[PDB]
Amino acid sequence: GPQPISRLEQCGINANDVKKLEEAGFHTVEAVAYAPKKELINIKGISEAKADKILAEAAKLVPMGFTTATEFHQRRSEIIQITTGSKELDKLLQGGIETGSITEMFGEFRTGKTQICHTLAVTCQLPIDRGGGEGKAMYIDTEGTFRPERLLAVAERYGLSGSDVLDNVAYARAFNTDHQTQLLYQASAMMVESRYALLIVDSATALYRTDYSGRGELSARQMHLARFLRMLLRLADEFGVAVVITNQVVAQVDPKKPIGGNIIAHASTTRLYLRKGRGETRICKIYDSPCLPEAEAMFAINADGVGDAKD
Amino acid sequence: GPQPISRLEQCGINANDVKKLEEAGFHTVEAVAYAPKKELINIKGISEAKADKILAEAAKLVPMGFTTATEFHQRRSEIIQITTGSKELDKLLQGGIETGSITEMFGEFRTGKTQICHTLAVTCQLPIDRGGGEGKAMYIDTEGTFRPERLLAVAERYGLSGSDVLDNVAYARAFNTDHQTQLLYQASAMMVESRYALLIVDSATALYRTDYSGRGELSARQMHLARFLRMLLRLADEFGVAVVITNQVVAQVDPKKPIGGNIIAHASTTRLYLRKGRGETRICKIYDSPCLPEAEAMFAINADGVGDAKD
Amino acid sequence: GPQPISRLEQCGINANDVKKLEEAGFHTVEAVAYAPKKELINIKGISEAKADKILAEAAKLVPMGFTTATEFHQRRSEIIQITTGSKELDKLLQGGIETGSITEMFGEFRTGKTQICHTLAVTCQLPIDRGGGEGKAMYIDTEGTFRPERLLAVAERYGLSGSDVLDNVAYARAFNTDHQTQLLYQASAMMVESRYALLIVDSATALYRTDYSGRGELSARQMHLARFLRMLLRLADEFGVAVVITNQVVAQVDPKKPIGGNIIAHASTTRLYLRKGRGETRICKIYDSPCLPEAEAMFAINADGVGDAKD
Amino acid sequence: GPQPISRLEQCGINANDVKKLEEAGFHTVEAVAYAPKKELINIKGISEAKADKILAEAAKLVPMGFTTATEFHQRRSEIIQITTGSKELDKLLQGGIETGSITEMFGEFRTGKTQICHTLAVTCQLPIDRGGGEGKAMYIDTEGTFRPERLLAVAERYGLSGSDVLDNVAYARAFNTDHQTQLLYQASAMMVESRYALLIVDSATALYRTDYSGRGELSARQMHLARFLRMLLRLADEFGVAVVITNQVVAQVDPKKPIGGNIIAHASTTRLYLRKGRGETRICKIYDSPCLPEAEAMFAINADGVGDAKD
Amino acid sequence: GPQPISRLEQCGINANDVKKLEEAGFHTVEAVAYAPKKELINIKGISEAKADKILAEAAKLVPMGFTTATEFHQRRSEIIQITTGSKELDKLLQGGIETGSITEMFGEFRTGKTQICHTLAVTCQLPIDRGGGEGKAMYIDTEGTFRPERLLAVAERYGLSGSDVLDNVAYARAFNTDHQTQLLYQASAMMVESRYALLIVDSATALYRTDYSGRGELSARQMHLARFLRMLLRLADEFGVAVVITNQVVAQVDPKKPIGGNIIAHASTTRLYLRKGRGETRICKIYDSPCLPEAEAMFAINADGVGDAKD
Amino acid sequence: GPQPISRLEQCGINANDVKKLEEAGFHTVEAVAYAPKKELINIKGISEAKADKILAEAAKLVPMGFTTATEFHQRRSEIIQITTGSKELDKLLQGGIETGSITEMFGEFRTGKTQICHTLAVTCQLPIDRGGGEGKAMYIDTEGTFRPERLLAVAERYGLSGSDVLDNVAYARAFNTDHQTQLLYQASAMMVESRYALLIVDSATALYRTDYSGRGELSARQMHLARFLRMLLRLADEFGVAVVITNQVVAQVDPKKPIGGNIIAHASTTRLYLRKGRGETRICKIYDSPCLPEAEAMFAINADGVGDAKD
DNA sequence: TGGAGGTGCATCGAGCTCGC
DNA sequence: GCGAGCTCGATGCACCTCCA
Ligand SMILES: Nc1ncnc2c1ncn2[C@@H]1O[C@H](COP(=O)(O)OP(=O)(O)OP(=O)(O)O)[C@@H](O)[C@H]1O
Ligand SMILES: Nc1ncnc2c1ncn2[C@@H]1O[C@H](COP(=O)(O)OP(=O)(O)OP(=O)(O)O)[C@@H](O)[C@H]1O
Ligand SMILES: Nc1ncnc2c1ncn2[C@@H]1O[C@H](COP(=O)(O)OP(=O)(O)OP(=O)(O)O)[C@@H](O)[C@H]1O
Ligand SMILES: Nc1ncnc2c1ncn2[C@@H]1O[C@H](COP(=O)(O)OP(=O)(O)OP(=O)(O)O)[C@@H](O)[C@H]1O
Ligand SMILES: [Ca+2]
Ligand SMILES: [Ca+2]
Ligand SMILES: [Ca+2]
Ligand SMILES: [Ca+2]
Ligand SMILES: [Ca+2]
Ligand SMILES: [Ca+2]
Ligand SMILES: [Ca+2]
Ligand SMILES: [Ca+2]
Ligand SMILES: [Ca+2]
Ligand SMILES: [Ca+2]
Ligand SMILES: [Ca+2]
Ligand SMILES: [Ca+2]
Repeated sequence: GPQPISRLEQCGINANDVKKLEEAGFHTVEAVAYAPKKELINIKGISEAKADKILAEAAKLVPMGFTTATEFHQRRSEIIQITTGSKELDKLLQGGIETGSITEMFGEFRTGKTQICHTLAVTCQLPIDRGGGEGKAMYIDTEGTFRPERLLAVAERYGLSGSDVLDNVAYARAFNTDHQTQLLYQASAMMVESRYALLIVDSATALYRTDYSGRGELSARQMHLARFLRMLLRLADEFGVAVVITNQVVAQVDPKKPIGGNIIAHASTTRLYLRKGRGETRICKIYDSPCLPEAEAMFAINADGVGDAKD
Repeated sequence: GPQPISRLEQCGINANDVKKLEEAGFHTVEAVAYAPKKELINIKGISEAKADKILAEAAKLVPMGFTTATEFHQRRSEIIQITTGSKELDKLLQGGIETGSITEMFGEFRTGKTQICHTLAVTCQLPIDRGGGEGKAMYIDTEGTFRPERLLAVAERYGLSGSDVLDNVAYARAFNTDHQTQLLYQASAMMVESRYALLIVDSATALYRTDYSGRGELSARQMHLARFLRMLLRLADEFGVAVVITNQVVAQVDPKKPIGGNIIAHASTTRLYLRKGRGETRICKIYDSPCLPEAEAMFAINADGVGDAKD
Repeated sequence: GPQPISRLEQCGINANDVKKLEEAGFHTVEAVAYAPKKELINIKGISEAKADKILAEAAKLVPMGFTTATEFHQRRSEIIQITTGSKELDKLLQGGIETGSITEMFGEFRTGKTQICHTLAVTCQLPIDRGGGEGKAMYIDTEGTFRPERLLAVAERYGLSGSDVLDNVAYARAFNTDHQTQLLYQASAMMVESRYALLIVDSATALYRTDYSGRGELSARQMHLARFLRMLLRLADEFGVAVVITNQVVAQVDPKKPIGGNIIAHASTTRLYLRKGRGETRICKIYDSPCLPEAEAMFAINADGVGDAKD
Repeated sequence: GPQPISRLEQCGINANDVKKLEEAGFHTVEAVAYAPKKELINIKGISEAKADKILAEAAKLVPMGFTTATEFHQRRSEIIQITTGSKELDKLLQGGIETGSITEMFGEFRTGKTQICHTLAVTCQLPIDRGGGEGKAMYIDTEGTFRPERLLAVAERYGLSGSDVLDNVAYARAFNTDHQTQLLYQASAMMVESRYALLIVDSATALYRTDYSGRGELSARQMHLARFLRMLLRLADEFGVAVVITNQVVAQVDPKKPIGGNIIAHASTTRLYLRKGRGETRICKIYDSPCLPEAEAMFAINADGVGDAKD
Repeated sequence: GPQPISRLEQCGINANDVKKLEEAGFHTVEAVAYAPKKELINIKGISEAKADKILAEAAKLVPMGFTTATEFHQRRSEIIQITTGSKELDKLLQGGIETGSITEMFGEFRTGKTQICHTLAVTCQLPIDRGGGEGKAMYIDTEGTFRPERLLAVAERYGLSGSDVLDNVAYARAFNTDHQTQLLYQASAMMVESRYALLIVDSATALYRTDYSGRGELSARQMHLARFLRMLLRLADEFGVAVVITNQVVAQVDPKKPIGGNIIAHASTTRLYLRKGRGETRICKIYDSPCLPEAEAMFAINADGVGDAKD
Repeated sequence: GPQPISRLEQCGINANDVKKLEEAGFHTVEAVAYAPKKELINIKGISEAKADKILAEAAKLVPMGFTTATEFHQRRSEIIQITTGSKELDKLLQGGIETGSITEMFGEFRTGKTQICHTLAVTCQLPIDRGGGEGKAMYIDTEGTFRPERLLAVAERYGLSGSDVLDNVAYARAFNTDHQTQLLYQASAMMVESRYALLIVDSATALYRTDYSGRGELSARQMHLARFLRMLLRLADEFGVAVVITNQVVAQVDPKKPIGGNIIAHASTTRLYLRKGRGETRICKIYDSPCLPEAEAMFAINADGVGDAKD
């Protein structure tokens, strides 16, 4: 997919400058074409004279102009949709989780956010014709609730070898919000060498709830969170992966809305509101989407991952 | 297990700065690697220049990058599971109370929350092959309901010398929520010198119900509680201990949910709902877990701690 | 026992600030050590700068850190247990009413709640070797059912001079729930000058049943009751007295549970359920306790207080 | 006895505010001292600032602190006990009906509840040395069964002038439960101008049996009844009158208990169970009391009120 | 006597609201003054704002406060007592059947309950000086045992024109318990236009014995019966009529008590127990009364109604 | 006479609901007007909303309000009285057996109860001017003692064609008490199509003596019997038939009273006590009646039914 | 530049004779 | 001249701030 940053050295850029770009987090020509002038001036060995030269060269390698809605409609027909393991959720999402966008799943506790992320971490490795993305999975966990035993159960359901499923899931544990963002720079490096199909941040806001406390730190909290969601969108456009983040809820005391404020509400393309039903059954509702009508669907958390209820 | 903070003085940090870290609550290199930039700037003799130097040095001592799910699945096979004294609860928990996570036990009065905490305080000292954790226990009591006589009864059941069992249980009585948190900083110091296997906070929310009263203080209450649960998670990752907190219930008037709100619901990895059965028998239900199916099991409070019912 | 608050003026606190503490209800160094930052900021002439200075000084006078369960087991062997006048209840309670905790006695009418409180008000003045507490008694009555003639009958049974027994029983009549709480601040002042062994609130919930009426006031009712039970626990830790509260019942229409809800159920360390037997005989059952098995015992209300049945 | 509310205008309260208190039912300084903050905020022209000022001023006029059981034992020796006309009932009650408390008389029909209330309405006017209370009587009838002809017969027995006996009995007929409570506010006004010794509510629960019907209204019924019994206790503490209420029975179908539930059982200090004997003779039994042993006594309904049986 | 409800429209109530009251069964100002807030909220076009306005206006038209027993003794001297046709029963009842109260007559079959009700239905039309009530009679029959031929025989005895006696007896046949109560609302309407002196319900409990069968319906039976007896008491206070109800007996198998339970025993002011003597002679006994001693009297059922025995 | 239930479909009721009423036993508008709300809720396809609509519509078709005793005296002059075949019994009953009421005939064996029922079954078919009812007869026999040969003998006495007399007597044999009641629902259906004048239940209590045995089943026995007698009264008001039931006797061992207890004694309007005289002559005595004096009369059982004795 | 759930209450209603 | 036991049903209640 994306073009390696080494193509800039052929097009008239010194390899010493390309090295300076890679240490700033740019491992692809697209990542440079998508960056403003500011993000290149901040690098040490890069001046404004080298910036326009770098951007001009990257601009003719990546198409960054106007195009017809007809052409864009053809490219969106080839977008992959990853099955959620539930036949009912796939009808609600009209195919499954969409790559190249940020999908947010929120709900109270035990609503299935970590279980959907575990099912997706396996179903993203299925062939395209089986509803997968035919790529690896990367799981950034911020709570310590990542259980490879759940992956092995989903892998048994689809007849995949559990040993190979675990080998194609990159796992990282974030311990603060700075580490959570620093993990994304390493994610860009890994998405260049091997093909990934899914990026999970579970949860994307849990650490923001305590690294920044009180209204006095509310602004800096939302600024840092907004930068985090921008690099996620960047990873989605750069590598065409599906970004699935998990969010937490808060009570309205004045009946539960997701945390993160307006930053995460605007940034998330699709938002899924998970609520508990009866027993193991749970209800997902389209809370926000550009193309999906507001509807509900009922799924279940079985011993083999997310699936459909028995009745 | 965890590496002492003194290893930073070898790696290029002034011992005067390490002293300043230890007075802020950092007694391990992991505790520094897991902390953001903010928590280090707040210390007096630490500037931003020393912060990145401190974090960079701690970052190469602790692995804080990506890894395969296969490697993580091997480390989770070595996790210890502490027996609850009941053969039925151990099947429900598929082994017992899991270290490195926060387990919440809630229920109405006399449901056995303090009795399970007393049984765990002894069974955490058993050898690994007997279902224990082979370490000391630390009991933070916020109600005054800690009874060493119950420990001696559990110790007689497992053939341990009651005099040595009491010597391996550190006990503290918290009197307010500020003291409850201040006790955790002393807990980190004690977990460095000797090996602990279990940390009990009974109850973790009782003092929040009255130190903060009314909706006008609801936000500050949940903020303080959220910070408390973060340092608990920190103690679990730093020292690999099992954190077992106890929670209280409230009636729904509109049939009893645990207090603490969404903060403690999201933070708790496993939640056990204890309800009363017949006589001395009581029923535990998996209320939340990443890997455990929602099921019930019946245990009993006998004269020798928590065990199985006679029938 | 407890250290007078005047010891803070020696340790570096201005006597004008100590005066401001005493008008807020703090008459002992322990009462200040046990209080959070919030309760000190609310006092007028106390700022945050004086708060940490006050708390730091009080923290080195009162041990508020960790200790071994062995040391705590020695201190609990010296705890006093006050005889209930009945040889059968003392076996059920394994000694009698325990000091330093809150014991709740509930039941329907005429079940003996006021009679046990009258027997305890005398037996708390016996020497330790006779089953007493060797201290005064304080009786907060909220119904007007305090009868010194019953004290004189219990005093004749134990050979005490009735004139001195009545002189060692402080009596107050509470008329509303605000007065009931305001009476506890005067109780702390009186527990400093002379040694008390027992504090009776009969009944602790009767006035809450009518000062707050309906579900619309249910929250404020339980908040006020919870604050009341916290200052009771404070009086028990500060002065090591036995707190014996009396509770009322309500019918389950859907066969009688105590009122007060989950607030008083969690707060009470020991709960005794009194029910009527035959004639003058009545049955007490351990309804909740950290160390006592659920069992029953039969006592009697004779002409000389609570005692054992004739058969 | 009680101090008029006009004493507050001398102590620093505006007479316009005192007027606002009197229209809320407060005609005595004691009635204000005994009221919580809530009952004063509900009055229109009273804010929280005026509330504490009103309560603080009333608090130094009425002793509302601790006292010795010795002092309380002296005040209870001066309590008046009103003769019931029967020499046998006076031995059972150890003197007669006690002022300052609520006495409940219940039984099936024709058991003598209305006849005892008629005898008491006359004997409460006797001099103290003859067993009376030396005050007027107030009779709140809720059934229409008040017969002044019975008062004239009791008056002839004690040699009192029947014309003056009827002049010292205030009579009111209540038609619903709201009217029954509204009558107590007028009772407080009348107890200030002239001295009363007895307040009769016959029957206190008859109208509750039909103004509130079914389990769906059971809660509101018991709430309203509980408020009624609180204002009765208030009238007993404020004016030191004897409150004698009459209650009805219900069959246990599963052998007759009084109606009203646990509300009236806890609130009543003394409960007398009247049952029919032979002919005109009837049996009273102490059903509940703080100081009276459970015993029985036989009385008779003669042509001159309640008296002793011929044999 | 009673004031028409139209007087409220003069005192500041909209005639549309008065119309809404009349369709709820309120045809008199007294009927509104005697009703609680609840009974007015249940009407459709009546809100709480209109309720207090309606009750306040009705409260100053009807005296509903305290009064002296002397004044009440004068009003009870003017109460009418209706002759029972028997000189012996009138001495037993000290005048006859008393208006403004509920008199219950019970006994086994053929004991004369329907015959006394037929004699009363005529004697209530006699002038006052002849022992009557000088008003019409209303006879609610629930058995079909109403015989105008018996009225004509009683009318011949007192020299009244039988054609006019039958014109002054309103007759209704009730077929179920709902119809029995619905008939009382029409009774209130008829008591406003013309003056009535007597209301007969024969029998008041016969239909309750079969519309509600078994213990499973016992509660609803007694609730419905209690509401019926309340509207009877209301008709007695509103219109000053004599309410004479008839009751049935049941055998004690463990020697015959009246049915209806404690509801009808408490509600009935006077209860007459009729038993069979010799031949046509029968014995009435005062079974319950506020002012009448328990005594017996012998009457007879002759060809001209209830009278005295020949010997 | 009675209006068919089909008139409700014209007045605004769905014919599907009318069908549901007819399967519950309601075949006439009167039967619905006479039923309470409860009896309509028990039907499946009938809700409370349809109940009031059904009852309101039936209420304006049947007059169910008050009326004058004069009007009721005219309707009772048109009541039919069926001759008993004996000139002496007709003078005792002042005309004969009265329609629209329940007449009970009891006595020991061979006293003529079954013979009077056979004579009535024929004389009820005579023209009105001959002392009959001009309608059919329905005979519910519970013993097997129905003999059409006795009807033919009575038919010969009155000159009726025996073949037509037997065609106008509907006969049913009841085998248990449930069947005895189930037969009455079919009786209501048959009374709608053709006009009946008499309903005989011989005997109404014989099967109750053995379907329910012992005191343990006494309550359920009397409940079932009471329901049976209510549907009989319903058939009498609905169709204006004469209900003649037969009862059995029991010895008083402590000289023979009828069985059935107080249920059948109250329910029966008229009770005839038959005793044996000399030879074929027997004596009937008015045992209970609203309008008939207690007197005796002598009749005879001849070869042609019940008649007068020869002397 | 959004953030944070809390808290139980209230009992009622009697019915049904049988067997020399 | 004396001994005999069994029977269940029902429901509705609201209010509470503060945060750099
Ligand atoms: N093997 C299993 N079989 C069935 N159900 C399971 C299994 N493992 C976990 N569950 C259930 O999955 C549910 C959802 O848990 P999950 O980890 O998805 O919660 P969550 O939404 O991430 O919550 P939180 O906010 O606490 O992190 C839990 O209720 C748990 O009982
Ligand atoms: N003058 C009198 N002489 C003797 N006995 C009388 C006299 N007046 C009333 N009694 C008796 O007093 C008894 C008790 O009646 P009372 O009014 O006290 O009943 P009660 O307990 O209030 O009943 P209820 O629940 O029906 O109101 C009755 O049995 C009545 O016969
Ligand atoms: N004209 C009359 N002359 C004499 N006695 C008569 C006359 N009419 C009726 N009686 C008698 O009146 C008595 C009482 O009958 P009544 O109708 O009053 O009974 P009851 O108490 O209502 O009975 P039940 O419970 O059956 O309805 C009967 O015994 C009857 O014989
Ligand atoms: N054809 C007849 N001629 C004369 N007498 C007859 C004739 N048939 C029957 N009897 C007499 O009629 C009398 C009454 O019998 P019946 O059937 O009426 O009794 P019963 O009261 O129903 O008795 P049981 O309680 O036994 O059923 C009997 O004594 C019988 O001898
Ligand atoms: Ca999770
Ligand atoms: Ca506990
Ligand atoms: Ca959780
Ligand atoms: Ca008490
Ligand atoms: Ca407790
Ligand atoms: Ca009475
Ligand atoms: Ca009481
Ligand atoms: Ca009758
Ligand atoms: Ca009565
Ligand atoms: Ca026979
Ligand atoms: Ca027969
Ligand atoms: Ca009858």
